[PDB]
Amino acid sequence: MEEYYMKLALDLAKQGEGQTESNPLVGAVVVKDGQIVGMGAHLKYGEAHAEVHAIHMAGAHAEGADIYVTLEPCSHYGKTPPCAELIINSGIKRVFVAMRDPNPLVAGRGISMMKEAGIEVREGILADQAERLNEKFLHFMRTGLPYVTLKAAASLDGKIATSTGDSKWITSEAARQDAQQYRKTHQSILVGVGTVKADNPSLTCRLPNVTKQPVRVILDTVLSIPEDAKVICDQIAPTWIFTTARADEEKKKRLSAFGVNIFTLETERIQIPDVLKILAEEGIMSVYVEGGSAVHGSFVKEGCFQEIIFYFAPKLIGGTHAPSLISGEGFQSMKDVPLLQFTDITQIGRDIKLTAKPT
Amino acid sequence: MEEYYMKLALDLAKQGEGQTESNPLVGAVVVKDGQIVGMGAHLKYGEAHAEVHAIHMAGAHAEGADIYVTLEPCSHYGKTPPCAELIINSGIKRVFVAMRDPNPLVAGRGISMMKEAGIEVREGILADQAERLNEKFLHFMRTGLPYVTLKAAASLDGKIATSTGDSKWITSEAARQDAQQYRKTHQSILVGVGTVKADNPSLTCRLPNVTKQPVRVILDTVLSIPEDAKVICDQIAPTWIFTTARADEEKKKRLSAFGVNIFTLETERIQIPDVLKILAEEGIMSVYVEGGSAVHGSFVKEGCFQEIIFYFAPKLIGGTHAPSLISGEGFQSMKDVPLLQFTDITQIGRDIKLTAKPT
Amino acid sequence: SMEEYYMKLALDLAKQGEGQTESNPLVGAVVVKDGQIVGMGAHLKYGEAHAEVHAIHMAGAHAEGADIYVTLEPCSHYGKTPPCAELIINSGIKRVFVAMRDPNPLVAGRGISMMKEAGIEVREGILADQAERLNEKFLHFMRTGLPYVTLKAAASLDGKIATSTGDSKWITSEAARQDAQQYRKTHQSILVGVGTVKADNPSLTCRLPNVTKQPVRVILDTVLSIPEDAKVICDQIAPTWIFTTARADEEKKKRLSAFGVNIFTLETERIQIPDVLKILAEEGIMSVYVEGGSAVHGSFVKEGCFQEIIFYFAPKLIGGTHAPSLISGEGFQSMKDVPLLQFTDITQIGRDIKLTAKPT
Amino acid sequence: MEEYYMKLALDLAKQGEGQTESNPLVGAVVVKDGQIVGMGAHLKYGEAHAEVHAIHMAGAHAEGADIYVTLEPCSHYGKTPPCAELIINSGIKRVFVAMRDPNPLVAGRGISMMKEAGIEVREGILADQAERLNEKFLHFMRTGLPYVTLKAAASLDGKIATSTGDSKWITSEAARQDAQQYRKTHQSILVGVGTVKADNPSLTCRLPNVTKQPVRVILDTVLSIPEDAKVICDQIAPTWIFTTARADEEKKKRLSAFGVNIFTLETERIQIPDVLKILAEEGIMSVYVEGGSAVHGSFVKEGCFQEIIFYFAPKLIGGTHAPSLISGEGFQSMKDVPLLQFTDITQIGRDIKLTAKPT
Ligand SMILES: NC(=O)C1=CN([C@@H]2O[C@H](COP(=O)(O)OP(=O)(O)OC[C@H]3O[C@@H](n4cnc5c(N)ncnc54)[C@H](OP(=O)(O)O)[C@@H]3O)[C@@H](O)[C@H]2O)C=CC1
Ligand SMILES: [Zn+2]
Ligand SMILES: [Zn+2]
Ligand SMILES: [Zn+2]
Ligand SMILES: [Zn+2]
Repeated sequence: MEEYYMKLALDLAKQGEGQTESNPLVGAVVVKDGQIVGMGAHLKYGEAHAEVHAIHMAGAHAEGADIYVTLEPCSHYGKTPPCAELIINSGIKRVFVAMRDPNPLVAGRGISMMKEAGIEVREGILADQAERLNEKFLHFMRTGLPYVTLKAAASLDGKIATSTGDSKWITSEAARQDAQQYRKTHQSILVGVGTVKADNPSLTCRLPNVTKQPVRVILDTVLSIPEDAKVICDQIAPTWIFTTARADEEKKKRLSAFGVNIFTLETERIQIPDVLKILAEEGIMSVYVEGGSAVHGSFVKEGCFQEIIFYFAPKLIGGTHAPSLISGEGFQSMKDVPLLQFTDITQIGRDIKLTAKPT
Repeated sequence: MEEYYMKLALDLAKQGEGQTESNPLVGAVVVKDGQIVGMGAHLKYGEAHAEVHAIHMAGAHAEGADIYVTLEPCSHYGKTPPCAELIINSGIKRVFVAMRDPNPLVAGRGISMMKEAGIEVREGILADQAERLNEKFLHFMRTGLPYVTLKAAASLDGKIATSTGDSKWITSEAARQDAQQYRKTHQSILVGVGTVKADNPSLTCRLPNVTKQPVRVILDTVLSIPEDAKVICDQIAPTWIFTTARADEEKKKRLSAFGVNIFTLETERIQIPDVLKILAEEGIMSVYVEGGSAVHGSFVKEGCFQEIIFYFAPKLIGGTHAPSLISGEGFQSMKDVPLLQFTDITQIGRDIKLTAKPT
Repeated sequence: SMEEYYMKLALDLAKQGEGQTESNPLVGAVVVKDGQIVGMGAHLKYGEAHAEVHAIHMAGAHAEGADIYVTLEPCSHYGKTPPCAELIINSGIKRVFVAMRDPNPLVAGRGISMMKEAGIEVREGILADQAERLNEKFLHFMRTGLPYVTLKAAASLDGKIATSTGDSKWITSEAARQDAQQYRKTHQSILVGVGTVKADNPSLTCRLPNVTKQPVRVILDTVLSIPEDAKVICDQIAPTWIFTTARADEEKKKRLSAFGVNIFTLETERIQIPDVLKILAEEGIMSVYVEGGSAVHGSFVKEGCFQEIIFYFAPKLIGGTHAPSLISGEGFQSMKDVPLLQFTDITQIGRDIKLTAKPT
Repeated sequence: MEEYYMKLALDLAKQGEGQTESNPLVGAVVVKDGQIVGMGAHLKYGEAHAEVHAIHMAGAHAEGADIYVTLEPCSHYGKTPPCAELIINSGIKRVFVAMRDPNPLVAGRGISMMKEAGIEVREGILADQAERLNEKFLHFMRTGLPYVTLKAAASLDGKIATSTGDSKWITSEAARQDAQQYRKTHQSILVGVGTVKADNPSLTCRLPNVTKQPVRVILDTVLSIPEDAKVICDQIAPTWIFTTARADEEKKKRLSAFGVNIFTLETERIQIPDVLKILAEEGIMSVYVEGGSAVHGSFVKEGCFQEIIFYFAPKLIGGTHAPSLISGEGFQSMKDVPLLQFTDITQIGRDIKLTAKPT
């Protein structure tokens, strides 16, 4: 029964998937005398939290009742009493948090606030699942870095283009559509100029209710990206480019007026850990790296990736000097190559979709 | 009920695999009055035919009986009467064929020879299953060339070794063990000398009962193979080298004394179509092409393969100088790269086997 | 199938009211504004807020121009607070997805009618079968004015309840006993004959974890020969309604009533099943779990008054004529007049096999 | 791979099912130098044995070869040489048995006869699969009593008729048709005169594929069976009657003249135990007891059934005077009713088919 009520809280929480933007999905269940009297979930960014809806729905049955919450109740004494306090004043006797605040700084303030009020607080009930709920979000608060997803579509022999650099549709139609989805679940999309220049890619999640365009990030060491690129122009979604001192001053103040946020790095070459640091500062909590063989390589030798997604089409491109899946410096020795782990294998159309994760 | 007996025949047929060599696997069942009176499969090479075994067993019950054969009964007059004529004499009144002879000048010949004696003949029953069974052989007999299977193991990102050639631990032990099956269903294992230089493998079948062993085929352009390589000294299996006129006649000597057979081609380079044709006139019908990013490339560029099987491990070898699955030429435009079709997506241990075929 | 997803969700939310509601049906609602799930609700406590109400509130302004999926046709009647249908009209909602209509044919379609007048597109159907299973009993009691009748028994593989002597110590496994106990939780009453009382002195209560308002213990007497001794009488754990005839003894009747036992006397010398179910139906009993009496089960099958059969067969053979079979009594003489049922479930609880079936 | 061969030998044996009738199911597979060259199965009663077939099919490959049998090689020295010999004469190195001949007397002779000829004898391989293959034969040979299967059809409330004896629509045509199958997997059908005097059956499996009608056995204490009954006049099959000294002499003759075997038991009442003993002494190894709630009673009361089948219908008959499934005495105390065990619960049409076995 304990875990039951918590499972429900989870299921409610999930209903708000893709509706909170940069807020954590959350659910809550108010049980009273062995009867569910209140249920709730964070449904829309900036609107009522999950503990609120539930409490309200439970009304007078809140007092002397329990309340299962997926994540630790809000505890800032901001512009309104916090959900941690709102739980207090409602007369709830026992609270069942699943997992604590992601922010090392706040973690516990909620549990404390309540516990010192006489509320019995139990933690960890199904916290194993109350973890999967918001991977990307929890990663960000725990590591201050965005959640990186590396994606690519390649031939069966790991070539993302032919000798000519021609990528005239390696993967099928169904593949694109699928891959598109990720452009909606990530705060940003990232590519290296080597792609940009040779594709003028839009990089705009063209899915259902977009209600928020992802930041388009380009990596350019000497800032050579042409001004006739849909990312430079078409002011659809934001466009940030990272570069070194090597960029032209005028071109920089130019495109900077066009809305393009140019970030300059004081290093010889652009260092991935540095751009993921910047981004986490500009509030981005996730990046969808899908650009260039070289960019995918720097991301690998660095270890800056949480997820790997490759689309493999029934076709052999071949060619020794044809761009391969991952480039970069690589790993000279096999004993130094880290061990990933296949997460999921699913066939999209005639193509195959392999997905893996670290350790 | 027709497919029950035709399926019994298919399972009997298979009880002789790898005991016929360049001959077809055939199963035969004689049903009398709703009762199985005789079973048979082609067991040894150059020995009794499945129809022979089954009809003898069937004895006098052969008369007024039926018989389900997985392949048009032998209809030529050699040392012994053909099986079709053998059917005709036993008094069988009905024959069920799964498929006609792969040879054009023989197909349907036995069928009519039988009809001709008042025998009612049906066909197609479990045609596909009957196809799959002698798949390689069928190809060989229809195309005149060996059935070619390409096989390689690479990290998830298609690399088959690092920038330094280090390829230790790319395929799990569970894998090698699986891939070892093809060393039992193919009449030859081929690799370039490069593979002999890099890993000096025995290329032998090391599965449980391993009666016979496949012919180890190495493509060594200028006979630079190392005279001390296992493939040249273990005597565990045959070894055939394919070289050009640039080889050393005195080395071919030293090597022939070892039991290896050295084919000397006339072209400057080595054409896969060339060796493939010789392997066939030699009775070799199936070829399992293992190592050789370049070798695989030739077989592919020449379109000389029937099945691709790649093992992918949850690892990422970076590498701007790393060897990918297929090297060499390579198609210049996507509008030319041939479309394959995944036939199976099996997960082996923490690894993953992808197998696909052309067209 | 995005519609069905939202309706499936609604259904799921409704199941959560499985406990508190008593008579009131389980209902789930979900409001969606521009592909987003703005509000969720369900009927959680008898006499309190209806499903639609909760979800519509939690939706706020989003309600305006949204769609709402309800597992049952919305309120249409006017009494204390505004009817859920009127609430939907007023909230903005441009379209409703109703799974099934109201059971009481006196109301059936009244809500749908109303919302339609207000220009709300009403799409009926989505997952009706499911919405039907959610209140299988409630609906029956509503569409037929009679309780839901579940008959349960446990016999030997050859259909016996005891041996030639009456022994029956180990006829059905403990796993079976327990599995059969869950129904005591899903019914509003348990029916049993007098024989079973005077022969087992049963508690006919629910021991399964988490119980609220014990079911009504209903005993079919005749000449009121039930022992004042104990259990259904002294055991003051749950209500006990005894049905008697004229033969009953006056003194004894008001003696049992001196406790809290309710007594119903009929004007016939043979407790007729249909009469009992009707009295129960009137008294507000939407469901009966008749496990008692070999004969008790007989009346219920002859009169044809049962919507579910649950027979537990142990892997034992008792045999012997004169051994008490499953259903004693009148039965059916000619075969032509034997009703055909339908096996709805074949499970295996421990050593025994639990067979269940329902009418044509 | 020693279990492969035995498992294979098992399948081949199953191909003889319901053809060997009185004989058991054996499967002989001869292997040499790592490859099958022999396969056989007992296909027809009074004909070649599983070994005989695999030998001759192995010929000279039998010299210094193995051979797997499912049942201890025959030793009945007579008309031809005991298979024990063919195994030695053919020059067989090793021999494998899955189990020993269940026949008390010859439950060693075969294993030995070759064992002393010097051949290594490994036995017990896949003995459970080889046990299930001849569940009925095994029983008979071990206990000296036939395999007894009881069958009955009834309403869900355990009735076999209405209070007025009506029983027109109990089990659907599916269950009745399923019921038939047994009629051919048994050597005889047991039923009491009541059944004859009641339904005057033909007691023959109508299903077209029978070249050996089962023995019709009637238990009739005082010989009151109708003289013009199908079971006597239609002489489509053998008809055995078990009666007592109360049987009217003249009538015994009248019936026996019709070619009906009358066994007059020496007791006053028919004892299933005696009847069974007598039946085995005549060849019958199996018996399928249908009719007789009275007869079933006996068989149960004596504990003379290795298996029982009950077909239930989705109907409630009811009736304090309606005939129960098992009639007669029955067990007086629950601490005395044997415990069976459910073996299969497969539905047939609207009916359900319950099957359980002893201890
Ligand atoms: N099928 C698929 O999944 C995809 C295929 N492609 C195709 O594959 C190929 C991939 O492009 P590729 O040329 O390898 O290059 P990339 O798109 O990875 O761009 C590489 C360039 O970006 C800059 N860059 C990359 N990594 C870093 C780093 N770590 N730090 C600083 N700067 C960095 C450098 O710019 P500079 O040196 O100029 O300063 C470098 O030359 C193309 O032919 C493209 O068309 C592209 C995307 C997806
Ligand atoms: Zn909060
Ligand atoms: Zn032939
Ligand atoms: Zn309502
Ligand atoms: Zn034998």
